[PDB]
Parts: sequence; structure tokens; C-alpha cells
Amino acid sequence: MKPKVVLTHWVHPEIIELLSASADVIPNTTRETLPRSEVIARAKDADALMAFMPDSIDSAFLEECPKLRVIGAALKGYDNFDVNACTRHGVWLTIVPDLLTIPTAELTIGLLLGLTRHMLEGDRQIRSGHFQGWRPTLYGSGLTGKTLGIIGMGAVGRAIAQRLAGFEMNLLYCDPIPLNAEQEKAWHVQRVTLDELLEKCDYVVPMVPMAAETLHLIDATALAKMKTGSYLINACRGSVVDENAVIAALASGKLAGYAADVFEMEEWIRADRPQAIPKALLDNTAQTFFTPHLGSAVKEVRLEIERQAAMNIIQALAGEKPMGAINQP
Amino acid sequence: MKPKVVLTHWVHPEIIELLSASADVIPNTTRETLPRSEVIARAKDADALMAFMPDSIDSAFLEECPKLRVIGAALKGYDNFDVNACTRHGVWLTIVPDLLTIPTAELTIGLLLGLTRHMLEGDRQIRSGHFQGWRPTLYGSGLTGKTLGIIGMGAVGRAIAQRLAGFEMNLLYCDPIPLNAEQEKAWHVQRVTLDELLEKCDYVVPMVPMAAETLHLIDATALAKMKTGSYLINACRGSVVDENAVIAALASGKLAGYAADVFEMEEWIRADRPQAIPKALLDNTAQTFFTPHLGSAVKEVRLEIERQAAMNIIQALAGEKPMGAINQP
Repeated sequence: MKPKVVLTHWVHPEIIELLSASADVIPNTTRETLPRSEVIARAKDADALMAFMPDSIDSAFLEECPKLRVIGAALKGYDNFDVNACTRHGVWLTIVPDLLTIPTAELTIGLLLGLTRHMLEGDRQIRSGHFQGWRPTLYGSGLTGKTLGIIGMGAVGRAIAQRLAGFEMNLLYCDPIPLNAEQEKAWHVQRVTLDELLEKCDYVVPMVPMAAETLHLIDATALAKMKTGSYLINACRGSVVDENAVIAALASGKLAGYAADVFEMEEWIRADRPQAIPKALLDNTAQTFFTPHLGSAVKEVRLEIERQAAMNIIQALAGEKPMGAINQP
Repeated sequence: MKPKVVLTHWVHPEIIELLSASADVIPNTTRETLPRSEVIARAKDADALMAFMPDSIDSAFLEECPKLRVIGAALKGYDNFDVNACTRHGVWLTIVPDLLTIPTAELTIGLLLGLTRHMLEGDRQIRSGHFQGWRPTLYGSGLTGKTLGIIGMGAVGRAIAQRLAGFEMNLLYCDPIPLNAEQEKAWHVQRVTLDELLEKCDYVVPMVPMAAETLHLIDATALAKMKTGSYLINACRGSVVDENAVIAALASGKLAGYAADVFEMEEWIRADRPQAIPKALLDNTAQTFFTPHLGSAVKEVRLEIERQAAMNIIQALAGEKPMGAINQP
């Protein structure tokens, strides 16, 4: 008699028990992404679905699941959902706002420090067993007195600026919408154009929203404008950086380093899409620092994201209007 | 011509050029520490020596260098030098000011972020070639809302608190001498006793000033007072942490992780000293993050340390009292 809820990815045990009171839960007991054909097979008979980044909810999917009443996305964005198809199928579509902002900002700063201070090579030198004390090796670039530019001053850009404000750097940003005077003073951040940003910075951090004019914002033309010996940190999205232009800039000496949490191969919304991370990047351990999309990979934050998606599902199944709904079926 | 200067370790080419105007320079072209016998072979007819952390200047060394007039240490301390033997042999011994504060504070925060966000294991997964997109793995621990305590509040601890002030944490500290009230308010850092710090902190950062080093400040008793699942970050000095006690606390689950830039095996002035970093720490890549004494490994600080040591040698060779002298020959 109970409705069934399918969760496409692993969630904390507490979240399953929370949903259990009002629904029969079909969980993913592994840490892997199930093939789409297996997700659809489990959801065919489901009244609710918790969706994650690798899910692509199109009309084809909805047509296979005629009982669906709510998709609770454990996500802030909904680029992978055909919203109006959900509406036409009578399916609530809900999202979770804002929770990824701060952990993404903290990770971006972690990537900056790990890359500029050669910390990965440093750890490999320790694990080798040959550490016998200080050596004149792995001299990096410090933060204080340097110029860092944030391209895009949305929620994550503001979180980064607030955190770097204590580091005695020269902080620049560009955005079509300026911060107010109170914010610029509190964080000591100076508005410039994008061309000025690229001209002046030792460190360039893109954090722009998704748009057509965002594709390869950092291309060969942009890298040519940047300071020789600068560093680029990308925890925004794979499509904002031309990874092949980065490879060329690392080889020529234009870039001293590239760090990334995100990769072009992730974009399943694109046709000119690579299938792996370029080998020239994977091989270049001296100049790169990578993480596998860990921007929100904080246990406490993931639990609260799953909790919000679960509450949205419970609310919708109870005939309420879900707190994170973006449509109205 | 004319006086000869031996540099025991590699220095930036501009330092070579600076010394060359008044001296014939015998550089270490490698990033390795020379064996003692080779240093003596170079210095036997040198007028000046630039010394670094791995050097050890005793009476026996000086007896083999009858022309030596000055040893310029590229170091803020002089533990490794028999100062009175220098004096007796007519040799100036000079040091440089402490310039390590800010890059050590920056590295400590990099260690904290790298450790808590599983960034090394993340990089290993990217380089494995098997990344296929976001997955519910490598969930770490966040900063915002958590409690971090700095044990000791000297120059480096103040630098850390200033930088963490923007991270929306609960910052605690303990020190026999309080910060002034404007700093406690500006950084939102609260003074507690050591026992209260250990009890309340998710993150513990020993950073005692030079005047207050305690052997094994963090030992089995301290770790038993800490929160289960806490993290410990040591960029202060090898001797302040009982590494065998840390190994046991990682094994029991008391500590979720340990990161360090310094190691007990470095203490060449203590007698109960080990020769290698313990194997159980080196093997534990899941729960540790290590760097090979990189606290001040930033080009700008290394360059300034070398410059001041060279200027001291230049002054002493010209018959002046060098600015960084610690003795009177």
C-alpha cells in the first residue's frame, strides 16, 4: 500500500529510515552510479525518485515511470532535468538551495594552496622514505602580497572573497553586477574588467554561472593575456576552461600550474565532448592538482542535502507543496 | 678574485651574482646536502661559508678551515653551531631575522584543508584514469561551524587566527599570555585553558612560540582528552607531538587524521631521537598528509633569507661588523 521511493545513489542510513515511515525505499547500496537502464527499471513502478548529478530526466525517462509524482533532486541545479516534461507528466521537481556554496569555496582555497605550495609532490617525497630533513626543494609561491582574481561574484565567489580577506592579498573581481561598497570594503576586493583581471593576476579563479558565453571562457586567447608564471584554479565547471589550451600554456611556461575539481569530460550535455581527462594533464604531477568533483564532498553537508531532498519527497507524497519545488504539476 | 665563499646548499642565481661582485663563489649546484667531508674539502681554503639547516659547525670543522672569517647562516637560529668555538677561532657567526611566520601559517591551513577534504586520495583517483564523474565517496569534514583550537598564541598562531577569521568557525586558543581585546574581537577567537581546548575542538593546531616548546605537548594523555574523530595538524616542531601516541589514536579511531610539516626524527639536539618517520604513518595514506618541512618554502622568503645571509658575509669580508652577528670574535 505504501508508495515506493527509488534513490539512484548511496545515502546515509538515517535518510533511508526517515523515508521508511511513509514509503518503501529502494536504495542504491553501493557507491557506484547505476546504468540508466537499471535506474529506469527500478523507477518504473516508483511514486518518487531521489535524483543526483548523473541522472538525466528527459521525456523518455518520465514515459517509462507512469506512477512518478515527485523527483527530489539532491542538487542545486536542474540542467539535467526537462522541467516542463515533469510538469506535463504531473511530476513535482524539487531542488536543494545553497548548501554546496561554502564547501566549494573551501575546496577552491585548498586547491590553490596545494598547487602553489607543491604539497602533493611534498607528500610523495615523504612517502618515499628518503626524508632526512629540509632541502632547497619545492619552493612555491606564497599568497600574501600577491594578486588573485575571481571571475564571477555569485554565492561561491563571495564565499571565497570573505575567506581570502584575511590573507593580505590584493583581491580583484569582475562581474556584470557589482558588489556594494560595504562588501568591497569588508573583503578588500576591487572590481575590474575581465581583461584587467587577466592582465594583473598571479592567481585566476573562474566562478561564473552556466551560459553559452561561458563555454571556454578561459581559452588560448585568455591565457595569452595572463601573466607568465600564473596559476589557474577551476572548481566551477569543466566547460569554463579549454583543457587543451591549458596543456599548451603549461608546456610553454605561461601557466606555472593548473588545479581543478571539475573536467570537460563531465559534460554529458555537450557533443564536442572528450571521454577522458587528457593524459598530458594526468601525467603532469609537478604542475597540477586534481580532485574528482569533491566540491560538496563533506559528510555533514551531503547528509543535509539528502535530508532536504527526502523532506521534499515526503511533503509531495503527503499532498503538500514541497519546500524546494521549482514547478507546479 | 679575491676572497672565496662556499655555499653549502643551492641558492637563487641572483644571490650568486650578488656575492660575485666581491667574492669568488663556490656554489652547490644541486638540491642535495653534501657530505660533511665534501663541505670541508671546499671550505678548507675559503674565507667565508654560507650555512643552512643541515650544517653542523663544531670545533673539528673549524680546525680544518684556517682561513674562515665568517659563517653566514641562512637561518633564524643557531642550534647546530658551536658559537664559542667560532669566537675562539676568530670567525663571525651571523643569523637572519625570523621571516617564516606567514608562509608557515598559510601552509598550516593548506594541511588542514588537504587533510579534511581527502584531497590526496582525490588526486590519486584522478590519476588512476578511472574517474567517470561525481560519486558519493571521499566525504570529508568541513570547517564552517566547527571548533578549531590553536595551542600557543605567538606570531604564527596570530597569523593563523587572522586567516581563519573569515571561515565562520568557532576559534579557541590557549596561551599563558592573552591576546589583546581588539584581536580577540577582530578574529572572534576565545581564550580557554588547554583542557577546555582539547575537549571542545574538532581541529587541534599546536603552534607554541620558541619560548614555550614542551616535549610531547600532544601525547597519549592529551589525545585521550580530545574529541573522537578529531584532527591534529602539526606544522610547529617535531618534538611537540608524540608520534607513536598519534599512531595509536589513528588506529583506535580517536583521531580521524594527522597532518604534519615537521617530524620527531628532525630533532638533532635531543637524545631519544628516531632516524626515520614511523612506517605506520608513512603507510597510512588514507588518514595522513605530510610535507617535507615546506613551511617557509616560498620563493620570496627563501630569496630574502639568502640575501641577508649574503649581505652578512659581504659586510664581514669587508671588515665591518655584520648586521646579523651573534658573537664577537
